[PDB]
Order: sequence, then C-alpha cells, then structure tokens
Amino acid sequence: GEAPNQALLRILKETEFKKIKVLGSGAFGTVYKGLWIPEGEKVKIPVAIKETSPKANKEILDEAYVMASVDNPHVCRLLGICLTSTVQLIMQLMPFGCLLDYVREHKDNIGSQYLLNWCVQIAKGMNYLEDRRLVHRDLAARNVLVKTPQHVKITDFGRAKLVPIKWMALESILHRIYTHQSDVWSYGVTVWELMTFGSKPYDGIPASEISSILEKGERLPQPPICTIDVYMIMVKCWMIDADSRPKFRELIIEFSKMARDPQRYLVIQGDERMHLPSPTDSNFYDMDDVVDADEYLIP
Ligand SMILES: */C=C\C(=O)Nc1cccc(Nc2nc(Nc3ccc(N4CCN(C)CC4)cc3)nc3ccc(F)cc23)c1
Repeated sequence: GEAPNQALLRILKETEFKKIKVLGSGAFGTVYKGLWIPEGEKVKIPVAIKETSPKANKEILDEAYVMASVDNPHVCRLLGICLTSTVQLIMQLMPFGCLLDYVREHKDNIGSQYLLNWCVQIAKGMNYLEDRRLVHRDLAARNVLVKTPQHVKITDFGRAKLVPIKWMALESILHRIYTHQSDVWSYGVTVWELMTFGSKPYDGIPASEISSILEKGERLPQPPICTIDVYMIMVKCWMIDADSRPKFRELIIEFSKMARDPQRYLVIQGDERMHLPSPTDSNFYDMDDVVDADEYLIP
C-alpha cells in the first residue's frame, strides 16, 4: 500500500540524564534544560525534557511518534523518551528559546539578512514536512526555536497530521480543512510576525470576527520594513484559492534570491551594523565533552 515507517524510538534511562533548571512551565507539564550522557560514550548532550491521566500519555506518545519520524535541519530533533511514571520527551536543546520572543527581545539588533535567512530556513523546514506528507497545522512564530541566531528549527507537532484562529487559512476556519496549502497561509502570518518584530496579528479583533473580515478581502498590513516584493509574497499566501498560493519549494527559491541583497528587500534603520550572538564568539558556549545533538548520530 504505502511505505513502512522504519524510524527508531530510543528509550532512555532516567539515570542516563540529569535536569539542570527549568526553562518554563504551564500546561500540565514542564520543560527542563538538562544533560544526557549516553552510558559509556564519553559525551554530554544538552537536551530539553518535556513532561498523568491516561489521555495525557497517549497524546504525548503521539507527538513522539512524529518527531521520531523526522530528520531535517529545520525540524526539531527528537532524541528519545523516558518511561517514568510520567512520559517525558528528550529533545535537542534549543538554547535561544523561540523566535517569537527572540525577535521581540532583540528587535533592534536583527538585520535583514537574519530575517530573510530565517524565512528561507522555515520554507525548507516545511518543504521537508511536505516531502514527508506532513501537515503541521500550527506553524507560527511561537513554534519555531532558535539553536543559534543563524539557525532555527520548527517544533510543536502537537497538532501535526497527514485553536489558533489568527494563524489559519479560510477553509481551515470554516470547513476544518488542512493542507500543506493551509500551512502556506500560516507561513505567511508567521512571516508577517517576523517582519513586524513580533507584533500580534489582528491585534484587536476577536477571533469570532476574524473569518468574516477575511471573507471581505481584508488582510494583515505591510510591515514598515517591508518592500512590496516581500509583502507581495506574504499576500500570495493569503489567497482564498489555495492552488494560487505558492509552494514551500518556491518560497525557498524566492527568499534565497532576496538573501543575496537583503538591503534591497528589507529596509531597517541602521540595518548596516547589526550584530547578534554567534558560534564563532568566545562567549557563546565545566562544558568538557559537550557535543551538539546534531553531531551525535546512531550509537
Ligand atoms: C515563544 C514561545 C515560547 O515561549 N516557547 C518556550 C518557552 C519555554 C520553554 C520552551 N521549550 C523549549 N525551550 C528551549 N530553550 C529555552 C527556553 C527558555 C529560555 N529562556 C532564556 C532566558 N531565561 C533564562 C529564561 C529562559 C531559553 C531557552 N528549547 C527547546 C528545545 C526543544 C523543545 F522541544 C522545546 C524547547 C519553549
């Protein structure tokens, strides 16, 4: 019929890793920063540890099912699960948190190159999720994580298949339809979020009123930094006719083209001399034996 999913599900021992602090909590479950030390490998790998009704455990083993079945540079890396009283997912730690916060906090140091290259990196993320016939159904700036400033990854597959009203297509809102082309829409809102530096979309309109405002032809405005070239590309994602919207494959191409002359398509004051932390900086980075998950492959 179709192709067998021969992904592997690593079961880790609650002793093979240690929690360091908490990163955040607030949904009958918590995220720690920790370290995972494969028994006998002489490596230390930084992780995020996500963590008991009977429903709860089935819903998280489903997330894990899916993360287990992805490998892309722009899709959060799932390392394994640990079968404590509570099921917990061990994921590659993403140090700079999520992009939505990142752009608010560092607003005044983000250059057009950074914006355009995040835009590319998510088009790749999602073009891959499409390659894998996967529909995210909750792409937003909140659900992209920052490994380095130069490298972001998509996460929260709590909704992925094969509610956040202000992010979703028309046909989604009205007929519960979801496609890779429903996902292209949210890609467009997500990008508006970056261009506006973490502004809130439709800031003021209760989601009850959203659907009709769209039915009128009204959409999200043109970020000030945005040339018409970029804002045009936002807009094509927001056609009602979903086959007119662009393909992640074509979104990669178009942002990659702009990321050759970023100053020509995004206009930021003093865009010129804007630095963000970097892996070739001495600050960035005990710490003995530490490897990135993205360099720790099959045991
Ligand atoms: C924008 C939405 C949002 O807030 N996401 C979010 C908040 C807390 C925790 C997680 N999950 C998560 N976090 C991280 N890395 C992370 C979280 C928080 C912080 N800040 C920085 C400074 N102070 C100390 C407060 C904490 C930094 C870094 N990484 C991952 C990696 C994988 C994963 F599945 C979840 C994850 C999200």
